[PDB]
Amino acid sequence: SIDKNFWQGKRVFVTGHTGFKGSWLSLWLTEMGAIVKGYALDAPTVPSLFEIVRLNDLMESHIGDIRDFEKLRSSIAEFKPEIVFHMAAQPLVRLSYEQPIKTYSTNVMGTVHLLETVKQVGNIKAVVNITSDKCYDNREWVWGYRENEPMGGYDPYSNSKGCAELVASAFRNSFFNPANQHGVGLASVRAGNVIGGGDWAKDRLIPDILRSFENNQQVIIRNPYSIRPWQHVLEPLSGYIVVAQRLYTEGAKFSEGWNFGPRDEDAKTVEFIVDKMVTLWGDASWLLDGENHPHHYLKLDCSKANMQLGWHPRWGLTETLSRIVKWHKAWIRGEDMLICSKREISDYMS
Amino acid sequence: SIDKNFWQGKRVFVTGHTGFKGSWLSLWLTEMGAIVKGYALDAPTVPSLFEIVRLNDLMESHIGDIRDFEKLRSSIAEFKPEIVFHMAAQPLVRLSYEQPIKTYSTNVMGTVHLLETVKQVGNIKAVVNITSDKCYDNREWVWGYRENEPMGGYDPYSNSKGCAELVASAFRNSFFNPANYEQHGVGLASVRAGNVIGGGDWAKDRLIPDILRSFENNQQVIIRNPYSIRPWQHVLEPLSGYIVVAQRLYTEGAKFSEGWNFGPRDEDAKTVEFIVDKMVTLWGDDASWLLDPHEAHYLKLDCSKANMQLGWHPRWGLTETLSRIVKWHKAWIRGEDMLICSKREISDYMSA
Amino acid sequence: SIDKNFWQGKRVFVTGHTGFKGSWLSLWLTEMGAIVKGYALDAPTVPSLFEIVRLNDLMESHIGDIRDFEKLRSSIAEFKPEIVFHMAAQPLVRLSYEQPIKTYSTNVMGTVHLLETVKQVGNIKAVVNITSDKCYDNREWVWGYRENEPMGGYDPYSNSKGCAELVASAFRNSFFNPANYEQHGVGLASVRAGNVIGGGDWAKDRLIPDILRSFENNQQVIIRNPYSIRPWQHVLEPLSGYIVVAQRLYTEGAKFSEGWNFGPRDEDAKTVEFIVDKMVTLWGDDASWLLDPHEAHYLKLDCSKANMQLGWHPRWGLTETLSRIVKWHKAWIRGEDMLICSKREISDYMSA
Amino acid sequence: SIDKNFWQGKRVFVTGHTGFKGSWLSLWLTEMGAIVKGYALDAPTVPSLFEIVRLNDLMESHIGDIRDFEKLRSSIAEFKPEIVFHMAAQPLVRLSYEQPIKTYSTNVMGTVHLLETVKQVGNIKAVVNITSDKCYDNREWVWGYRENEPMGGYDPYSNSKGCAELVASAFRNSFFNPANQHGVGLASVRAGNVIGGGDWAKDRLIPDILRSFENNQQVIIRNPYSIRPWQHVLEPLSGYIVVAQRLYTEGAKFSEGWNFGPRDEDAKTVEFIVDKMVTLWGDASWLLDGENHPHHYLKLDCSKANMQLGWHPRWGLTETLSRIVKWHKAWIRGEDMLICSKREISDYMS
Ligand SMILES: Nc1ncnc2c1ncn2[C@@H]1O[C@H](COP(=O)(O)OP(=O)(O)OC[C@H]2O[C@@H](O)[C@H](O)[C@@H]2O)[C@@H](O)[C@H]1O
Ligand SMILES: Nc1ncnc2c1ncn2[C@@H]1O[C@H](COP(=O)(O)OP(=O)(O)OC[C@H]2O[C@@H](O)[C@H](O)[C@@H]2O)[C@@H](O)[C@H]1O
Ligand SMILES: Nc1ncnc2c1ncn2[C@@H]1O[C@H](COP(=O)(O)OP(=O)(O)OC[C@H]2O[C@@H](O)[C@H](O)[C@@H]2O)[C@@H](O)[C@H]1O
Ligand SMILES: Nc1ncnc2c1ncn2[C@@H]1O[C@H](COP(=O)(O)OP(=O)(O)OC[C@H]2O[C@@H](O)[C@H](O)[C@@H]2O)[C@@H](O)[C@H]1O
Ligand SMILES: Nc1ccn([C@@H]2O[C@H](COP(=O)(O)OP(=O)(O)O[C@H]3OC[C@@H](O)[C@H](O)[C@H]3O)[C@@H](O)[C@H]2O)c(=O)n1
Ligand SMILES: Nc1ccn([C@@H]2O[C@H](COP(=O)(O)OP(=O)(O)O[C@H]3OC[C@@H](O)[C@H](O)[C@H]3O)[C@@H](O)[C@H]2O)c(=O)n1
Repeated sequence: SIDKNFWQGKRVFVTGHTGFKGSWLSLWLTEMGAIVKGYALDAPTVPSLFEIVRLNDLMESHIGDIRDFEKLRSSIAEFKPEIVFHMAAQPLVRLSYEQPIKTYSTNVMGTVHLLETVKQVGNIKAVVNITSDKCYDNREWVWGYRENEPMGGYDPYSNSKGCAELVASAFRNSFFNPANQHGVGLASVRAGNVIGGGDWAKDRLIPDILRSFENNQQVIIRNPYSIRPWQHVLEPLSGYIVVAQRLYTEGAKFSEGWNFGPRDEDAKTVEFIVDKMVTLWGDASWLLDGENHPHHYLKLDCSKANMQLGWHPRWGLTETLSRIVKWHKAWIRGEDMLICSKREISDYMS
Repeated sequence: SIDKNFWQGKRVFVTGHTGFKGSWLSLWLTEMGAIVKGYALDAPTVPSLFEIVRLNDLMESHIGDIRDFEKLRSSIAEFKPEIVFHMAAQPLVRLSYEQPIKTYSTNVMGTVHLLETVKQVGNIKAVVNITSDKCYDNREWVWGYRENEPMGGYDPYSNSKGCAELVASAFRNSFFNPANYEQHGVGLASVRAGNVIGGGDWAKDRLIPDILRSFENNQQVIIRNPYSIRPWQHVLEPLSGYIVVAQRLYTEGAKFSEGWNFGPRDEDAKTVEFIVDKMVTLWGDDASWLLDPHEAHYLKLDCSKANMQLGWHPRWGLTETLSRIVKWHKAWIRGEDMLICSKREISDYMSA
Repeated sequence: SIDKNFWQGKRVFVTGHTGFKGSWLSLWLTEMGAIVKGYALDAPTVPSLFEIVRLNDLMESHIGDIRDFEKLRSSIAEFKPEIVFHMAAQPLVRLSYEQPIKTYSTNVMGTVHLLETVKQVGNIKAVVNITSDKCYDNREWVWGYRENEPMGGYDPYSNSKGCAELVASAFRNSFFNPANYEQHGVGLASVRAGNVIGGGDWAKDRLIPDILRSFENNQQVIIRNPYSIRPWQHVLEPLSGYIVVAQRLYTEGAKFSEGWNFGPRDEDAKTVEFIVDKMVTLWGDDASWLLDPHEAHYLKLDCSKANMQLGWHPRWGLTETLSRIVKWHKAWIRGEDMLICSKREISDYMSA
Repeated sequence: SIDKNFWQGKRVFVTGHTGFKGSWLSLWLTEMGAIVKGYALDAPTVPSLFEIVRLNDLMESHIGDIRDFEKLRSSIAEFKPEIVFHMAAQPLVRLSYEQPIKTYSTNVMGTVHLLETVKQVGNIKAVVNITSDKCYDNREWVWGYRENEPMGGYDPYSNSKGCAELVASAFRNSFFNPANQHGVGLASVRAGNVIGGGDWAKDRLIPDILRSFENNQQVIIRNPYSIRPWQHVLEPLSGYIVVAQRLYTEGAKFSEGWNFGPRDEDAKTVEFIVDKMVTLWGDASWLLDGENHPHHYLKLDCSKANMQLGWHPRWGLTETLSRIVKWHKAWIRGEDMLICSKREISDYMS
């Protein structure tokens, strides 16, 4: 499914390469022989996987704002990629509330900017627009969303993603009609609850837990019974890649929306998770706070990807966790993270 | 019904007051005793109703860009309105195809700005967000859309309205939540009108203006899609709907803080051809038309919610409406007093 | 439009011809020159229009049960009709609650029988399956249902129609497939009408009959649900729709072999109260009403498909309709010649 | 999830007990201590699991037609069950075409008959109405149906099931409103592609294959690439039981529709299946015919059951198959099938 030779030598432009996912993706792709260029603001964190693995060496990197159409246009045109991965985004919900303007301009205008650039420039066979599992109108039900369902979003962040999804659709219809020449294939990819090593995001369950353990402090669990479709970073990333390959060779036929996610079977509680974590950590412990600990959850239906891309996730919760834990320790102990990160990909690739 | 007394003295801020809808609204509103402050770019066209009726002299007209947050916020801040009508937009289809970015920035970020501005300023009781009949994902089918259907849009303009709809519901949810109404005091409604036609519209590529211009200049009008259908309606119709909701939001914010369609009666949802044929007839004196980028074929709106829930109904019929547009255009032509004609239409409507 | 010439000489088999709808249909049909054979149980009520207009003497009326397959099949077989209207049913709500089994057997198996009979007999060109406006899952909302919405039904009657709808589409799919049209030659449509009201209906618990009976006997009519809404329409309205489709199915079976709603214009979908108030007025002479098992509150039908696709539109308004029912009832009362009055209404409608 | 003690001593009335599923269910339930009564026509086949395991000994059995309301009413009233499983049905699609009247009267009128009886009689806490995965309006898509989707069915059999589903709904609304006393809890259960030992149905993939092998003849595979949500007979049956328990103790809250099915992950091709079969058989072989062998499939979304009943399937395709094969051999060799059948349940129960 993931063809190395395919990647070998491809001029790939990725927006938002300095962040978590962008860095894992850029790595992989370079690991594979692709000629990458990144366009983003400086690493969103400290530490930052981007830096930790010294990616500016392995790839061309442009620091810039998605909101500068011209600069953005320029940067791409100079490059002439053939493949584009769009991931620059203001990703926090929390923030989304304080900074709605920022969220929207970044998330919606940036998307518009990007597709319009791709449009004006020309010579792009494949664009993979990264949105979110939150783009969907939230019915607060037990069911996993299908790609044909309505967009929305309750908070600014989620809502911004539903808009980005509308944008990609209109761009596709207006400018890259599959039904017709331009040679541009455009897919919007949806996924969430992404976990792995290199995630220095603040107020994130995994990161937290790890910081906690690392600093020997015990963890306060706010809601033990909460369930999420937790998935290793590489899982969705593989979907994106494959999708990119398909868009490339097959075009139009895959120019559409696509959900990436774990098996329902693989859904664990926060409590379960922290427990495993603990065990996994060794050294590690946690506590239940005084808030309300309530007993449905947002999920995606992956039938279309399984079925039409033959895509399937590879690691089970436990494995992923351990791999997460192991990668953290390595880091902490001063191991070469580029290498370990590399093996991580390698392993997933088997 | 519209309440002239409710309007008296009200501080009303209207974005996009320089346009077709804006001008008619501002005129209506000032005529009712309201204190209106507009914020838009210079008149979209020439001629322009704004200019034609000298509205600038009957209101506080401020020239500015919706994309300039800071400037927008200030404008609002200094006036402290109690009511707001957000109508500024790049409202054209074919153009949106040519200028995608300006369309989205204007329509989308402009809405965000306006709503963020409303949030920061405070003491605003009612917010009426004007979107479009094009916000709905178009299934190209025989049925009028319901408020509960999915947002979308094929072209950048349609799609930008779809996004504007999403934006308002997220602001509503996160910041003007009916739950915490007492905490914010904000009523916010998204209003979706049909295809407004009336005397005083110079917009490019629109049907009636197109028609009026050709007729005027003893030329035949060029028809691109004779069998398309739109929810045709006198410009004053949805305006009445907008006004009514503002009234209701003023006192029962929580309750009417949602989406509303304002369109004609189903029988008024005719084809392009029908209109042009009628218009030819209405004009007379040689009038003729002639047959010639993705546009929707069918577009209808189901208005049972406003009918039942707001108890709002349309006043004029398509034919009556066409007749009135003609009369208006000609009067203008003969150099009649348009402010006076325009005032007359509002009054007649109020009587209808 | 209805085609009197198309009708002439046609062998038409009508199940449930003894009823209200049936009688009006049979009358219409024979009046057009058609050769009608009915198959139903004895008149549903007394009085009965069937009896009142002596239809039995103007057609081949056969008394039989839809649940008796063999008997039904035979009846059809011996007549070899070219057209079929399936209207036999236990059509009442409250009753269905009391008699669930008879309701389902009649409505469901009766449809199966009829369709299986049509299959075995052959040479039938058009089949018009009358279901009900109650076939749709009722979401209790402001919107008229579209042909493409889900079937359901809360009570046994509603639900039996939902099942009757499913049955016809499965027969269509499996046995009268548009694909193999040339192989079977069968056109089959499911028609969903509104709430028919007209002179000549004695059905139990129905509104207008209820009203007419009380008025008649200088008593007040007892109203159970004043604010409910139904798609009120003169009985001749949907009939026209049924007739029109049969015409079309006759020659373009494949093409019109689907579901169709036949209802009034949206403005005619008023409440119970409105009707009774109007009726009081129409009747006069002391007329009054008085306020008093699960029934739907709101029920409307979206008819854009028939409007656009069959080009069918309703002729009379609710008020006109109410007026005509009154006139009819009274004439009857004074001992006027009902066949003649009834013939007159059909003619007037044909003129409308 | 399946409580033995619960079952112990329950007066349970099952319609369609002589057939495949009815016999497995009746067994289990008796295995568990329930006092069962069956109401059905004579065994639909030869051999017949019903006979093979000598069920008339283990349970009360009434031979009768579902279409005789009175008799049916009588039979239940005499019994006073507290739990009712409704499974009498004309189950063949093939037949459904030749015998539409039969199918409908049986499938729809029988259902009406049954619910009305339950109604008139009284004293039934739980009714489990067995429909089919085919009750749904078939959208010919990749997605698994949700319980809230529209009913229909293309052929008479499928369509008959969509009607039965409408019937149960109306009965529930009209007569057993959850929202209100009567103490009747009514669930409609949907499932299909049910496989296992004891299935003597003609023109059924598994049965066939087994007959074939058994008679040393080689098998002709019409469509190798076809995919179905194949599941061991006991899988759905467990759902039914549990559902029954819930309806019983909790009532109304579970008075609704429910889908039972396998994990998507567990979807195999006919070819795959026959291969495994072969291997599994030993002795065994097959051939591809001359028809068209084409490359979406009807499936159900089981989120509601997983989530709200905590229900999950237990055996994987392979296992099920083997168990199928093993049970067949046992039979053939003259082993006591009641016993083996018994162990089958026992095993599933672990
Ligand atoms: N205005 C901007 N211009 C350019 N790049 C930007 C801008 N704002 C943010 N970015 C870049 O976007 C990335 C954000 O990365 P993270 O905070 O690590 O978030 P990540 O988990 O990578 O999220 C990427 C985005 O796509 C979805 O996968 C995800 O949910 C999120 O919304 C970084 O490359 C960051 O510099
Ligand atoms: N960036 C901008 N900043 C401020 N005002 C703007 C901007 N872009 C457009 N406007 C203002 O928007 C108005 C547009 O008016 P018209 O072109 O006449 O369009 P109209 O038919 O009045 O549309 C009014 C409103 O109703 C909706 O149907 C339509 O989308 C628009 O939102 C004018 O006052 C114009 O200056
Ligand atoms: N088992 C039966 N066998 C044969 N005919 C039957 C049977 N049950 C009822 N009928 C016939 O059905 C007809 C019912 O007529 P009405 O009670 O007057 O009802 P009407 O208002 O005419 O309904 C006609 C049709 O339109 C639908 O709205 C309604 O459900 C029915 O299908 C009568 O001719 C009656 O004898
Ligand atoms: N008219 C009838 N009256 C009574 N019982 C009947 C009647 N017709 C069929 N049955 C009984 O129904 C059962 C049919 O069993 P099978 O042919 O083995 O089919 P099975 O796989 O058990 O299917 C049961 C039914 O429910 C669903 O699970 C399934 O898809 C099928 O429609 C037997 O008990 C049979 O005697
Ligand atoms: N010469 C011409 C002109 C027009 N036409 C056809 O008439 C119809 C109406 O088009 P317009 O008047 O431009 O209105 P729009 O419906 O695009 O959007 C309008 O109504 C909805 C609002 O939201 C939007 O802002 C406003 O521009 C279309 O099918 C168009 O192709 C034709 O066939 N020949
Ligand atoms: N005294 C009375 C009588 C009636 N009503 C109300 O008037 C409405 C109309 O009821 P009915 O005339 O009985 O018509 P139905 O709509 O039940 O079905 C009818 O129309 C649809 C057809 O399919 C069906 O066969 C036919 O019976 C209901 O809300 C009823 O409760 C009231 O408030 N007081």
